[PDB]
This record gives sequence, C-alpha cells and structure tokens, in this order.
Amino acid sequence: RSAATREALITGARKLWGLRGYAEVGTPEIATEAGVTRGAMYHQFADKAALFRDVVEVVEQDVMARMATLVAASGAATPADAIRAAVDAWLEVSGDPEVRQLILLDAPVVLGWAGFRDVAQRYSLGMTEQLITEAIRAGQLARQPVRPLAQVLIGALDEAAMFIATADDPKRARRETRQVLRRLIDGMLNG
Amino acid sequence: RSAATREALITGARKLWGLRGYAEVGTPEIATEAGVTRGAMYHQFADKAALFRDVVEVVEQDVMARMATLVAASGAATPADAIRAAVDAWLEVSGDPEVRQLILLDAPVVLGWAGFRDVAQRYSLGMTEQLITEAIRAGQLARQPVRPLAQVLIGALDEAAMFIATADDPKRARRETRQVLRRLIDGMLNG
Ligand SMILES: O=C(CCC(F)(F)F)N1CCC2(CC1)CC(c1ccccc1)=NO2
Ligand SMILES: O=C(CCC(F)(F)F)N1CCC2(CC1)CC(c1ccccc1)=NO2
Repeated sequence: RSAATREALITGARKLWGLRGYAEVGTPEIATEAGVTRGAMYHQFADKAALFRDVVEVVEQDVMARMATLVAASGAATPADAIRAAVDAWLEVSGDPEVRQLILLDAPVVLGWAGFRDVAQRYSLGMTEQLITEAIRAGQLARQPVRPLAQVLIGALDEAAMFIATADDPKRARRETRQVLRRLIDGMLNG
Repeated sequence: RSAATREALITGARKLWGLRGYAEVGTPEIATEAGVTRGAMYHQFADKAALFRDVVEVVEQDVMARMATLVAASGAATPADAIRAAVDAWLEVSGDPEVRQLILLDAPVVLGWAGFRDVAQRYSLGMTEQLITEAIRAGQLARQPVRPLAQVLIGALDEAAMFIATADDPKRARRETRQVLRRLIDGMLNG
C-alpha cells in the first residue's frame, strides 16, 4: 500500500534520473510519472536525497546480480580467470548509461565520498573477498589478509570506471583503462 | 596588516580544526585564537567554508612538500625506488592526525565531491604522472598512456588512506595495506 507507492516512486526516479541526471528532475515530475500525489510522496520520502538513496540501493543490487551473471557465463576455469572476467564484467556494467549516470556521476555528489564508499563497500566487498579467497586457495595469488587487498582493488576499480565515465573519448579511455587494470591484476596473479 | 590577519586566521583554523574537526569549532573561537575581531575575519573570509578552502590549500601543499622530502631522503637512485618510497611517504603523511582530519574526513564533506576531487587532482596528478613518465623512460614500467595509470593508482592510494583512516586497528590496517600496495607495485615494476 505504502510499499506500492514506494516502488512506483523508486522505479520512476530511477528512470528519469537515469536519463537526465539527479540535478535535472524535480520530485513533482517524478510523482506525476509514478502516478502519485505530492502528499503521498512526501509521506514516503522527506526529500529528494532520501528518494535517491533508495534508488541507489536498487541500482547497486542489480549491478551485483548482473556481475554474478557475467562471471558465471564467462567460462572461467580458474580463480585467476574469474578475477579477469569480473574486471571485464564491471567495465561492461559500469558502461550501461543508467549505471554511469546514477552510480558513477550522481551518487558521489549526492551521498558524499564517505556515503558512496559505504554503499560500494556493502555491495562489493563480499564478492571481492570471495574471488580473492579462491585465487589464494588455488595458489594463484599470494597468501594475505583479504580485506585490505579487497579495499584497494575496489578503490582502483571504482576510480577506473569514473575515469571512463567522464573522459572526452570514452571508447579510448575504456580500452586503455582495461589494459591498465589487466597489468595491475596480472602483476599479483601467479602463473 | 590585513595580510597578517589572513595568515593568523588560516594558521588558527588549521590548528583547531586539525584537532577537533570542522564541525566542532566555530568562526568566533578561531577569531579569538588568532587575536582578531569578527569584522576583520569576515573581511578576509565571507564564511566558514571559505576559510576551510584556504586551510585545505595550505595543508595539501604541505602534504606535497612533505612527500618530496621523504622521497628525496629515501636515497632512491631509480624511478622504481622512488615509486616505492612515494607509496611509503603517502601512508606516512596520510597518518598525520591533522592530514587525516582535514583532508580525509572534513574536506570531502565541506567541499562536496566535485570540489574535493578537483583539489586532490591539482595536487596529486602532476607528481604521479611525473614518477610514471620516469619509470617508463628508464624501462622500469611498460610503455603506456600515463593518465589512465595515474588515475587508477591515485584511486587505489586515496582508498588505501581512507581505509586506514577509519579502521578499527589503524596500525594493523596501515601495515597490511602497505604490504598490499607493495605487492601491487612490485608486480608492475621491472626493478
Ligand atoms: O559495484 C561495484 C562498485 C559499485 C559502486 F557503487 F561503488 F560504484 N563494483 C566494483 C567492484 C567489483 C564489483 C562491481 C568487484 C570486482 C572485482 C574484480 C576483480 C577482482 C575482485 C573484485 N569488480 O567489480
Ligand atoms: O594528496 C594526495 C591525495 C589527496 C586526497 F585528497 F585525495 F586525499 N595524495 C595521494 C596520491 C599521491 C600524492 C598525495 C600520489 C602518490 C604516488 C605514489 C606512488 C606512485 C605514484 C604516486 N602518493 O600519493
């Protein structure tokens, strides 16, 4: 009931901000797109940023599900290959124009640096730790504490995507950044 | 005269916000600390955040000077060694409680994402590109476009420092993150 109003607001905001950016669409337009009144919207979300926070949750969940799907489909036969495929999967999902606009461009502004990292952490860490733990167990990555490596890799990957997202030639940035990420990955991976 | 008032406000704000955080010290207390009136302060800085921006400039300049000093003192004889020493120097300068409070914690909040990145870029990028260009010229790092590598390393290094700054056991986080960065560096450096 209130749940339905929330879902419709989230879906509408996600679509519209996905196309034009956070800064460019006001809450009244989103309400109308969702078919709810300003009163019903304000009951669910005190302000714009509160709606954005729930939009980021749904988008990041879908980012993580899409990553798992691409890693499972990549045909990686070793943990090392799976790490390589995960890097490609992120460059692929981060290039989706909605993910680019909402996560790479709008979320660092609206949530701050700490808020963005918090979101990135909660969604990304588990899978990152997992892939690391598996390469280690297979002897393909030197034995280490998992959390610090995970954190650095996440920071490097999030920054890679941002650099592609704002570059004048996205196509060249993506290719050159992929090479960079490859070398950095291949420098810690054994074989 | 008013120049002196500017310097004393910057020095006082830097010290006090360094110790207690931006949010915890008001402009009246900083005026008093510097021995100047509210009207002299307001003549130099329209508001609190304007003062903070100048504080960030002097602190980031000192971050960069202290990094150059640590790299020059390491006795690095090759570009590779200089990259190794620069990584250590950043973890060391990052861990200064004033740098931690003003740059890592307060600046993202007060400046906003775009403003903070802009500042971090202007102070970091030049030196990062330089050390990369030198390792390449020496044959110690594979020939590649400089900007993408620079940006990924910056993202990894900024995230390393953030993780140390907010970790439960900062001392263990620093040591383990340093090891991680060393492996990652040693994997790409030919020498
Ligand atoms: O969802 C995010 C970031 C979301 C954001 F909100 F911060 F933007 N990802 C980046 C990190 C991951 C997941 C996707 C993990 C990963 C990986 C690759 C190789 C070895 C270990 C982990 N690649 O991408
Ligand atoms: O000032 C900042 C960051 C400011 C922040 F606002 F983002 F926090 N620095 C981080 C990156 C640098 C310089 C200092 C670059 C560097 C290095 C080391 C090895 C090879 C290449 C570059 N070490 O630290």
